[PDB]
Amino acid sequence: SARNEEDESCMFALKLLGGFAVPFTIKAVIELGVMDQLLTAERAMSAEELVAAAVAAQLPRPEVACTMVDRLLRFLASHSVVRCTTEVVVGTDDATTTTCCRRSYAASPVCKWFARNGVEDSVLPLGMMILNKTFLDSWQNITDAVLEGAAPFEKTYGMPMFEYLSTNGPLNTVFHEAMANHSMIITKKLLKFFRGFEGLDVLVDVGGGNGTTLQMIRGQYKNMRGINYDLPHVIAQAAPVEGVEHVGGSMFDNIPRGNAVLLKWILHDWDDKACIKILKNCYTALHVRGKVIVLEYVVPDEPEPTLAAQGAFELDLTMLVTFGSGKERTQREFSELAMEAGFSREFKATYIFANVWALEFTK
Amino acid sequence: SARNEEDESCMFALKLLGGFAVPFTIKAVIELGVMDQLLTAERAMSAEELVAAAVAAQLPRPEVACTMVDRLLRFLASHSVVRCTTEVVVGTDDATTTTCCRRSYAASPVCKWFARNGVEDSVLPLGMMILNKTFLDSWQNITDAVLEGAAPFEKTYGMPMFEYLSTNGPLNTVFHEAMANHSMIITKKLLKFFRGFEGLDVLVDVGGGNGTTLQMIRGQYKNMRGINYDLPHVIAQAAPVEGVEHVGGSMFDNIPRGNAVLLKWILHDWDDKACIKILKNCYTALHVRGKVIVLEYVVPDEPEPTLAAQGAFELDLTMLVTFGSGKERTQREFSELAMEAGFSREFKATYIFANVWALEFTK
Ligand SMILES: NC(=O)c1ccc[n+]([C@@H]2O[C@H](COP(=O)([O-])OP(=O)(O)OC[C@H]3O[C@@H](n4cnc5c(N)ncnc54)[C@H](O)[C@@H]3O)[C@@H](O)[C@H]2O)c1
Ligand SMILES: NC(=O)c1ccc[n+]([C@@H]2O[C@H](COP(=O)([O-])OP(=O)(O)OC[C@H]3O[C@@H](n4cnc5c(N)ncnc54)[C@H](O)[C@@H]3O)[C@@H](O)[C@H]2O)c1
Ligand SMILES: Oc1ccc(/C=C/c2cc(O)cc(O)c2)cc1
Ligand SMILES: Oc1ccc(/C=C/c2cc(O)cc(O)c2)cc1
Ligand SMILES: [Cl-]
Ligand SMILES: [Cl-]
Ligand SMILES: [Cl-]
Repeated sequence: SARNEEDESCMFALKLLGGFAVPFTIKAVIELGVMDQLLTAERAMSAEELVAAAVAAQLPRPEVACTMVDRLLRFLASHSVVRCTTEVVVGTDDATTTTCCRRSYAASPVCKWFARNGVEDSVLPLGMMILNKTFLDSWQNITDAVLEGAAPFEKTYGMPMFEYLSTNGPLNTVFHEAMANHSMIITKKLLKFFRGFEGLDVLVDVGGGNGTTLQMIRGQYKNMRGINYDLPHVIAQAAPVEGVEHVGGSMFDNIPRGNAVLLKWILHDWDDKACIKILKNCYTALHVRGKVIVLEYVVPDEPEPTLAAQGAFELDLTMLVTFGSGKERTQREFSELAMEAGFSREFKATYIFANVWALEFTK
Repeated sequence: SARNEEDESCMFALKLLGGFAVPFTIKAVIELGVMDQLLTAERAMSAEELVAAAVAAQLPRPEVACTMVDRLLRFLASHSVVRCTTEVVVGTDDATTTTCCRRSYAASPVCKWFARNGVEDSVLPLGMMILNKTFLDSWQNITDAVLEGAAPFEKTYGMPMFEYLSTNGPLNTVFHEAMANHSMIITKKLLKFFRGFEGLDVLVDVGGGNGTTLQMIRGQYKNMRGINYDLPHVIAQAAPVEGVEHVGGSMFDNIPRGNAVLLKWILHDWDDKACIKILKNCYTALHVRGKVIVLEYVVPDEPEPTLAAQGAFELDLTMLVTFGSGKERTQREFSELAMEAGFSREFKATYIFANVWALEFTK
């Protein structure tokens, strides 16, 4: 009992230190093409069967590849990421790590989110960014960054992340593909569950990229016109989109005038002082009865041990790593920034999807 | 609800991809000195108090340091690693990330396992190895290593781990300190929970280092003599230990004669053929009724979703990453190695601590 408490404590400590193993194993199973074979399978498949289906090339050590994949999948099975069944081996099977016993694996429902197909909703492009080595290396440098009051990313690479992307075309692509993926999913869910675009004549999308988000919204709200507001080098590359003015500039200088401003994953990149500048520009830009629509996660008031709360605090540490002073906020924190920027004590919150809320502040 | 099912599924997918954040956060809290302040505190302490207690040097941006630490500990609290209490701030406090509310933190029981200073009951040296950048970087190269049937470490660094350690003095130290730490903990638990040293006249300790393990065992069993059998260059550096003879040699060539041979975390580094060679050298070194004592994890016959099983399969993946063909084994697998090496069909297993079993095979 006391023996067992000591034992359980030590095992929990080791579990806490080893949490990187699941993500890194999933990454390999995806990259090998094995996850996609699980996703299109009609039945449970052995590691040998999955390797044969995923990998076109002749392998130099095919049995060793098979036994390594078996071990990767066994581990994922113990975490319920895949389903496993075990059958007795008749004869010799060198493609299982256990001579006696052959495992076959099937996808769990969660695995659809790892689809490379793209056809239904997947978060694989976002996951490619989450586990990108460039970004992961920053997490090893938190200590020194904290002692300097700096972003771990900047301590690691010597410049802010957004500048770094200008210097690294491949990472720039990873980052933009991740953002576009998350944006597509959230915009679809917004159109299903959120009613705050009703009645709007003009929506200003800050960071609107090539105008795809506005295009999708305008598709549900045919009367609405859009202002796609983004940096000049972005706006330069945007093709014409029906009903949308592409406008270049900086949101710290000015925001175009409209009936609502959309801020999707913008404010969490910035400290309070910077957020108040943005929101003051929103305030001055809006017409009366106008709204800022903020699409962000919302951290709870206290550190609750729920899946949703842990997710929000994990994004907070991602913002800490990436930006230092970027951060996730509580509902109260968002309201306080809004009030500092001049908005009224009128607050709407609508839950959208995957920890994202739509928060609305009104002039 | 199909909506809520889809939402939970997606959040779960993201949780699975992000599991590295907790280990990296724990590493930073340890490195900063904050964890050791939690361990010695008399009461809950704010991030500001903890940074003041942990960091003697003046910081360039001390308020930013404190808010970052607050965010690291808030995340850990959401994972039950520390306890958190929240009190209303009177005045203005800019060393909490939430200006309304100041959190204070206290160690949970698990935190004692992260203690510095080589203290009683810590796995910190082992943890240093677990989260070492050189060793972690191999986990990014699993896909390509599988395709070649190679160890990820060897794919990453261009040679096996044991060879590479010879060329990297800091990493060699990290490795040996980790092994020594785990050995110390397990040896103390053995002396508490394991019977099998009783009646032994001579115990051979393969990989016995400087003879510390045999020294501890002799502490309890005064009439037992020890042979410390390690690589010649390790033996060269071992100071005399009463009742222990230091002997240099390859365990692949032979093993010194004794009443028992101890193999701790040896077999799991090696494939079946290499294990059978070691155990056959053990068999020749023993007389009838001599024993091999194997200290290893034991993986279950099916991938059970337990804390214990997940820990054993995680070590299996560590072996895959480090050695490729090193692996964790089932009880059946260990029995089948012993019988191949000539041992009798006579098998004892005693659970020790932190997933380690003592398995005994008899000649
Ligand atoms: N970061 C801080 O510590 C902090 C604190 C207070 C205020 N600020 C304000 O933020 C500035 C930092 O930015 P900068 O000087 O490089 O200016 P900038 O206008 O070039 O903006 C830099 C970043 O802002 C974002 N951005 C700007 N306009 C945007 C738009 N229309 N759509 C989408 N994203 C847009 C982009 O991500 C870009 O990389 C400070 O100089 C100050 O004005 C910063
Ligand atoms: N896979 C195998 O069967 C295998 C592997 C390596 C060496 N060997 C044989 O061993 C002989 C010597 O070759 P080598 O010098 O390259 O091997 P070695 O003696 O260096 O042994 C290889 C590894 O075994 C471990 N080791 C060896 N003896 C040990 C001991 N007493 N205590 C703890 N760890 C120990 C070390 O990690 C070492 O790096 C050769 O005959 C070789 O073929 C066989
Ligand atoms: O939780 C844990 C995580 C990792 C480890 C590693 C152990 C280990 C043991 C060896 O003999 C060699 C090695 O290179 C690594 C143990 C426990
Ligand atoms: O589960 C998740 C893990 C990581 C992320 C990262 C989001 C993100 C958002 C930004 O606006 C900028 C950025 O650099 C990163 C989101 C979800
Ligand atoms: Cl092969
Ligand atoms: Cl520009
Ligand atoms: Cl400061």
